[PDB]
Amino acid sequence: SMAQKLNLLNLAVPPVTHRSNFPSTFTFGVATSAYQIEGGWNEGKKGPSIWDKFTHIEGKILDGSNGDVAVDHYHRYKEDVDLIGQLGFGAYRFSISWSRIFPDGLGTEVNEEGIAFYNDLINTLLEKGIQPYVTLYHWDLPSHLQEAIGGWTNRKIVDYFGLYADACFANFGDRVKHWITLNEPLQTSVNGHCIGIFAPGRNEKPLIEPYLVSHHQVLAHATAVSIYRSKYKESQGGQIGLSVDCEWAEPNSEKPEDKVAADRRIDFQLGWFLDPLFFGDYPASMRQKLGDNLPRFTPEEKEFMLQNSWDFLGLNHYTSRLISHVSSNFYQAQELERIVELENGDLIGERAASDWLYAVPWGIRKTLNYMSKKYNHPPIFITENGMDDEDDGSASIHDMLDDKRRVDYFKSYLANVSQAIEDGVDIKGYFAWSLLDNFEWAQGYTKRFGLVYVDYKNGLTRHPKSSAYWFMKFLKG
Repeated sequence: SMAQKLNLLNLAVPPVTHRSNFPSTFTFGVATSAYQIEGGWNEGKKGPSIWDKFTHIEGKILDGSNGDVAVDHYHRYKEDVDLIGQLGFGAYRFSISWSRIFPDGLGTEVNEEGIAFYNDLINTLLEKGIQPYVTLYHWDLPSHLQEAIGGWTNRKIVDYFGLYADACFANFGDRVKHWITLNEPLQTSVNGHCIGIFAPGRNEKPLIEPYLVSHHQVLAHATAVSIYRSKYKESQGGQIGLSVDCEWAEPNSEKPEDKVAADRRIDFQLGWFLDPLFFGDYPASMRQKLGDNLPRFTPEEKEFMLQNSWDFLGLNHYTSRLISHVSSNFYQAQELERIVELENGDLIGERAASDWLYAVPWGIRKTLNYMSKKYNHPPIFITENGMDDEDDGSASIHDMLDDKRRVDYFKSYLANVSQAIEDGVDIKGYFAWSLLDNFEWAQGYTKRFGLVYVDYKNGLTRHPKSSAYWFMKFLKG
C-alpha cells in the first residue's frame, strides 16, 4: 500500500544528521528578505513598494500588521550579522529593496543612501567572514512602477529590472559573488495577480495577468543573467541563479494517470519558469491546456533565454503532496487534487503553523533528484527550507523558544539533503528560512519561522531558540 511505501521512505533516511555528512566545502546559511525584516520603510529616501501600499489597506493582512518597522533590521543589522556569525553560518541570503536603490523604479538616478546601507551591511558580513547571497527581487516592486505601467503585467518591466540589476552588480559585485535574480516568481504571478492575496492584490484578470507576469519575470531573469555575464562576470567572478519554490508531487497511486498528473503538477510549478530557459519554451502540458492565454516567445527571445538560463538553481522547498488526476483557473487547468491523508486516515506528515506546510522530509530528496535529472545535473542550492510556529500575540515566549518540532524538521530534512548528495545531486549549499521571526506576508507576524525569536512585546529583542543552538552545535561538528 501507499501507507507502507511512504513509511519505508521515511525509515530509509532516519532523522539524524551531522556536519560530516556534507562535503567540507558545503555552504550553510540563513535567509531573510528585505520587506520581511528591514523596516525603515520611508527612511534613507526609500520609495514605497507595492507591499508598503498593500499592508496599509485594512483587511489585507491577517493580524492588521505591516512592515513599516518589521524587526527593524534597517537599524539593527550589525547585531543581526554578529548573531549569524556566532551561530556559525558561513553565508547569509538577503534581498535588496529595489525602492531603496531607485525609489520610483525608473532606473535613472541611483539613491546613494540606499547604496550606503547595503554597502555597510555587505562590509559587516565580510568582516565576520560571512558570504553574501543577494536576492535582487523578493516581491517589493516599487509602487511607482505598479501605478505607472502596471508592474509585471507590462513588458517594459523587463528593462526597468535590467537597470536595477545592473546598478546592483556595479555597486556590490566586487564583494557579492552569488546573485539570485527573482524569488518565487510562481507566488508573484498566482497570489499576486490571480487571487490577489499578495501585493499588488490583483484578481481582476485571472485568466490573463498571471501568465503575463510569469512571462515577464522569466524574461527579466534572463536579462539580468545576460547583463551579469556580458558586463560583470569576467572581472567579478561570481555566479547568478534564481530561486523557485516547488511543493513535491508524489503520485497518489500506481495508476498511470496519477504519474502523469504528478509530472503535470511539477510542470506548472517549476517548468513554467525553468523550461523556457532550458528548453526554449513553456512545458507542453501548459501549452496544451492553456492555449492562447499563455504568451508565445519570439525566436529572438528563445535564443536569448537559452543563452542566459543560470549558473545554479535555487530551490525553495517546504512541503509535499500526494497527487490524484481529476478531469484559481491556474489550479483548475492542472486537473488534479492535492492530498495529505492516506486512506488509512494518517497524514503524510505533521502540519506546522501554516495551513499548507506539512513536514514531509523525503519530499526534499525527491525534488532535488527530479531537478538534477531534468535539467542536466546543474549546481543546486536549497535557498529556503524551514517551518513556522503559531503566535497570534498570546503564545508563551517559552513555548516559542523550546521549538523541538523545528529541530526535528531540520534534522529530518537535512538528512534527506545529505542523501540527495549521495544520490548524485550537485548540491552546493543550504539556507534555513529564516534567521529570525519576521513579517510573513498576508499572515503578518502570526507565523514565526525564525531560528531566533523576536519579541514584538518588548523592544524587538532577539532570543535564539533551541533550533538556533542546535544549528550552532551542528555547524561546529
